[PDB]
Amino acid sequence: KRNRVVIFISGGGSNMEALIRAAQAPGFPAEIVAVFSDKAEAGGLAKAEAAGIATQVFKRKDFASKEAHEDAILAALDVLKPDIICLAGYMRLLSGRFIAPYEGRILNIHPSLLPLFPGLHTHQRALDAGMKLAGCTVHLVTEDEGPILAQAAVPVLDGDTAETLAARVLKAEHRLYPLALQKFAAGMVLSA
Amino acid sequence: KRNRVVIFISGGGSNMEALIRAAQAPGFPAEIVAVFSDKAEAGGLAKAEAAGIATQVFKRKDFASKEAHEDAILAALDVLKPDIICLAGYMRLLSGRFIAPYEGRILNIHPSLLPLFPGLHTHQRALDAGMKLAGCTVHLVTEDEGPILAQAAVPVLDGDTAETLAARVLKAEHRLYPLALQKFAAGMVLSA
Ligand SMILES: [Cl-]
Ligand SMILES: [Cl-]
Repeated sequence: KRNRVVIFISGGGSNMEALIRAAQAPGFPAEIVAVFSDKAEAGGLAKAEAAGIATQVFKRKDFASKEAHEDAILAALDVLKPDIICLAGYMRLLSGRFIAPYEGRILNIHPSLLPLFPGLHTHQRALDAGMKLAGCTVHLVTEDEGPILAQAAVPVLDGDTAETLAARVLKAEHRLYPLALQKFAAGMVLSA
Repeated sequence: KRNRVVIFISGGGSNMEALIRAAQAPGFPAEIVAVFSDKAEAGGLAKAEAAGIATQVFKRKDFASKEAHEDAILAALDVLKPDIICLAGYMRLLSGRFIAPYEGRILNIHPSLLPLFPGLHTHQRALDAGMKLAGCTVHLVTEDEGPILAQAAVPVLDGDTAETLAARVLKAEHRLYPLALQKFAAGMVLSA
């Protein structure tokens, strides 16, 4: 029996779609049972629907408080019985209270080499620090910053912008998230 | 005409020896003209001598002040006419005054992914932060921390110690320093 995964998104769902694609393979140890979003306009939803994955939207504005919003989400999760929850560009902070029932089972991808640049603008920040490598991190989300599960590095090239660098790191995220999920559920880069 | 390089060491000279080895190749754009040490017991000296490189020791204890020590070193450098100075485990801080005549021409290797862990115990620190990649950085030394020139990353494996990790990063340093010197003088790693 494969691990049941629910992916959360708020935007275009690039990493969500990478997870859905990797999970189609024979013997992959997880299946994607739903994609949840806090935004109806999130481009990832249409992508999930086209690949035949159930989708659910819970808008914050539709509840009287953040707790009522997390409560609706938890009740909805419970009917799906996920084993693993993957955040893939979800833009809301999870309370400790939300995390508790899924302690140790919530993963997140972040486009820096944590603990560097744990907040926003990670690619510009790498360029501003003059770094020659950058990358991404999958970690557990904890009751900021649970245990790192996996990391990937790519070169920063002469002449990169935040946009060119982000696009390269994103190829790496597409490969890293499935690998971390595979490891969870079941040489060197030189830049000069 | 090749770039003339003087390497500084205080210890066994592993990276010094990597630079000396890379420079033997036809068409390599640098030659190693001397190795300087602040310690007569530095194991790198014997290695330099066996490869036919002139060596010089200036002990701090033999001068009345740090300035007189840097003064002797600068005068000695001047007779060798280096174009590039490489620090390879040299354990003394260079004053701005020492750096000025070689501004932009002094390189250093550090066994972390700067700006992470810029001081000591870099491998233990990476393990304590739970990182899955670690590596090394060649940077310019400035009148801590000049512009990064090159970086390399290697995986941190399940079960690494500071010692196993240091040894892996050291293979990467051996490859990184020559590459940075080559660039100066003239895809991705996933870990889960
Ligand atoms: Cl950015
Ligand atoms: Cl260490």
